[PDB]
Amino acid sequence: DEEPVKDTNGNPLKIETRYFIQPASDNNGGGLVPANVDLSHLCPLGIVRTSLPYQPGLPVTISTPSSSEGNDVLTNTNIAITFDAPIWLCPSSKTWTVDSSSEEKYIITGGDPKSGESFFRIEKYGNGKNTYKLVRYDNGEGKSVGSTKSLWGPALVLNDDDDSDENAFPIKFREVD
Amino acid sequence: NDEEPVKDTNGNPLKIETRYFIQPASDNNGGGLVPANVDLSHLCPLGIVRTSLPYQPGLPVTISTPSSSEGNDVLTNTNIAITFDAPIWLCPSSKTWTVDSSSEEKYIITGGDPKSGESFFRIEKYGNGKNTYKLVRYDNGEGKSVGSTKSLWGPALVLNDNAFPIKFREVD
Amino acid sequence: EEPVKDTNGNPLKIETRYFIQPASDNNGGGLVPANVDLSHLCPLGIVRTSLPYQPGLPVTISTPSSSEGNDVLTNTNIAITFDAPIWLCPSSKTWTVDSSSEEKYIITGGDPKSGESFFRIEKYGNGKNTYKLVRGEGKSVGSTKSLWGPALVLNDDDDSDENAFPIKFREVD
Amino acid sequence: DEEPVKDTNGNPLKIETRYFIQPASDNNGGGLVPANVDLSHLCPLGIVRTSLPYQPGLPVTISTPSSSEGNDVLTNTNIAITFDAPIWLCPSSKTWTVDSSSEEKYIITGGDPKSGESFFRIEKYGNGKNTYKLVRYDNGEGKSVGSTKSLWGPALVLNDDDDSDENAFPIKFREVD
Ligand code: CLA
Ligand code: CLA
Ligand code: CLA
Ligand code: CLA
Repeated sequence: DEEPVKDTNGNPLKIETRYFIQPASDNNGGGLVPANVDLSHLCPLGIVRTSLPYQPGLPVTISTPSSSEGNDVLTNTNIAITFDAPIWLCPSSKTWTVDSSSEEKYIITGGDPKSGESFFRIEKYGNGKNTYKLVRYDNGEGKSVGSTKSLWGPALVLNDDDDSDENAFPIKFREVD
Repeated sequence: NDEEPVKDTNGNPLKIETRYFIQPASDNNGGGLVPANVDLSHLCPLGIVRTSLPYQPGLPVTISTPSSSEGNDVLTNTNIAITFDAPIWLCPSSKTWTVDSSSEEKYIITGGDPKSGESFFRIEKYGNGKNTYKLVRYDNGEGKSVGSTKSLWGPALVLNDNAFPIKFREVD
Repeated sequence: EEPVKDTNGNPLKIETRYFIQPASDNNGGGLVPANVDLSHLCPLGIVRTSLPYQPGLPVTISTPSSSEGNDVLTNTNIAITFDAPIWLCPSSKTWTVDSSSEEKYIITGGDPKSGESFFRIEKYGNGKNTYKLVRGEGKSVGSTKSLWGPALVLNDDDDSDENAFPIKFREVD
Repeated sequence: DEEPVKDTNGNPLKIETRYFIQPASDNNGGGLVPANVDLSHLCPLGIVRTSLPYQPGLPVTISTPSSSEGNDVLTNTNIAITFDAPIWLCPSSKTWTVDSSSEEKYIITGGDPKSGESFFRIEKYGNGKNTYKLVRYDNGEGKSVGSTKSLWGPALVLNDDDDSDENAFPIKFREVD
């Protein structure tokens, strides 16, 4: 719970800083971007892995509840992920959160920055360096963020647990300058 | 006062909780009024636009009467609420018309509370044409009528800061 | 070769706007242009709208033969073309079978004068003014689940009204 | 002419090589991408400067009609530009050409890289290193590629002249590793 998260260059992640959250896994597409999960709703937005190979993803900024790391972002700690964008087609926030009414638990936008529903934790994934997985604790239980088939491709969804990395969607943080 | 029954294209009095297409008075170009984005900055909520396809009737609405319980006739000059009727909705808000108070155009949009003063309009006779009306809203004192402006897909209803004449066509 | 009839029992005339509407148990409305998948926006497929009161997009009918008056008779090569004041794709509003793909989607952009877009309208079941499309005449037009909903597709080597998409024509005015 | 076109790293451009064609005028946006120019047609596609800050643009590969200078690309020489993508929503080709039928003379996709109607010329552009501009040839006169306001943003159009860089949309080429 004390090992600071690092970007693709091995440097410590910092808040108020832009990063591309890119799949560490299957290198046959691009980064994570907003997109609707299905044709039932266009808002709020889900999180997909773009199929276009050199599209980096839409940048995010990592926020922190209590000044206890100055600007640093530590592992197994409460953080909030917010897409950074000059344009937003939905009347809700860009902060990540979970769709509880979704009977599939898609990771969606619209979450509240300071609220606890938008809380996620970054854990080390497997053994690759600077590689991680995301995990949320809805009501005490720990579940890792995975992915599932959606309209536009694989969309981030909450798994039933965090017992093993097997179902986790591995990610890396690439600094945007 | 003055409060007479609003009538549909067949001259029949309007009934609450009944589907009607709201269509522009003159059957010139386009079809009925439908939900559509007004610009490229937002998908939701939705504006009210006249479709340019000539045989599209428009998306039906139901009318509810806020301040009244007096039979099932909709009357002119009486607060009423307008709600689109559809089996599906792509936005995370209601199908009720209201005013986009915070837009320099005062677009009429979806997502209002059918029981809040925000979503109340009054139907008044328009010009000569029989069974022709206009929608009017009161910020409270003085009333402004619903007109239109050009938007992404076509004319979009806006609160006039002439009115956009409409008629009601019973569904089926 | 008896006349195809609309919902009023009137025979269809060529170059007259008609709504093609699903002659079956009714969840949705008429046939309209829509994209079949996320791989292409153009050309367009034929999809049944899920909205209750959407008539469908209008279509006109044309005949390769020019000696049967203006009557659109059953079992006679005809060309179905969407009628609209605007079109967002480079090709034609005429229906045709996507020669190549799996489900042989019926698509837009055909040549009303080419035999590539000729269809046949024939009686469907022992009903009233209910038909189907076939393609001299042998493959029946059925449907299959697509992006927006049922999309028209040509069926394999069969015409029996078991896997055919039931339709009625409603005159527009 | 004989001089080589250089990418952002000052290296010579090569054929069959993916590059991002990025605007050199501002930092108020991202690279060049396919987008429809107006609501009248979805296909073919125009070339628009995306407003999203970190979108690099959709890669393009450069081709030479002639089988002369191997895989080299030199200024003042005839070349065709073609988008590179595993997905394409329009029937037509990914090759750039001029829409001679529009009053705006929008640069659109669907051209024939082998036909002279898709050929363009990369020439130097005023201030800054490795900065260029594109010019097309009517017959005897050159017309630089500029841009005009379109539905989704600045769209490339064929200018009137090439008397100055004044109305030319400057670009640079960034190799897509
Ligand atoms: C509100 C609805 C919404 C929807 C529908 C989408 C949908 C999509 N976005 Mg997201 N996005 C949104 C809001 C939305 N976005 C917002 C508010 C932002 C902040 C501005 C972004 C930022 C963003 C980024 C940074 C990226 C995406 C990308 C994508 C695409 C990912 C799948 C893919 O790789 O296909 C492969 C790609 C294609 C088939 C070409 C897509 C062309 C798009 C731009 C327009 C399509 C137009 C038209 C409506 C076609 C759909 C028809 C419909 C019937 C299916 C997908 C089309 C990624 C992408 O690939 O963009 C091009 C990407 O890199 N989006
Ligand atoms: C979520 C956002 C949303 C948006 C973007 C729209 C947008 C639109 N709607 Mg509304 N609608 C919505 C939600 C939405 N709708 C909901 C929730 C309902 C209830 C279920 C409806 C019910 C509805 C009806 C009943 C009707 C409309 C119609 C229309 C069109 C009116 C303008 C016109 O006449 O063009 C003329 C038509 C065209 C140019 C062809 C239509 C093309 C559409 C289907 C797709 C465009 C997407 C394209 C691939 C990407 C380009 C996007 C552009 C901004 C660059 C316009 C495209 C009218 C229409 O004509 O529909 C076809 C109409 O009759 N809508
Ligand atoms: C070029 C691409 C294209 C595409 C993708 C579509 C797609 C669609 N059309 Mg078709 N259409 C087109 C061209 C196109 N059209 C042309 C050129 C014409 C002639 C002008 C028409 C005429 C037409 C008619 C007359 C009708 C359709 C309708 C429909 C809808 C049928 C499914 C349904 O019942 O949902 C029900 C409706 C909804 C789920 C809400 C959708 C509202 C539409 C208007 C806009 C959606 C925009 C949204 C932001 C797209 C993003 C998707 C995301 C995955 C990227 C579907 C959305 C039917 C319809 O229901 O229209 C509303 C209908 O009646 N279209
Ligand atoms: C077929 C029609 C088509 C159309 C309509 C577009 C349209 C667009 N493309 Mg292009 N594109 C296409 C085909 C198409 N594309 C193809 C075949 C490819 C190769 C696969 C691409 C590859 C591509 C790339 C690589 C990129 C684009 C981008 C964009 C956007 C640039 C403007 C901008 O900066 O907005 C700023 C962004 C927004 C307003 C939010 C993005 C919304 C997108 C994802 C969906 C829009 C559909 C929406 C439901 C309907 C409109 C609603 C209205 C209220 C806005 C614009 C939305 C750029 C972009 O910004 O992508 C996200 C970009 O980087 N496109």
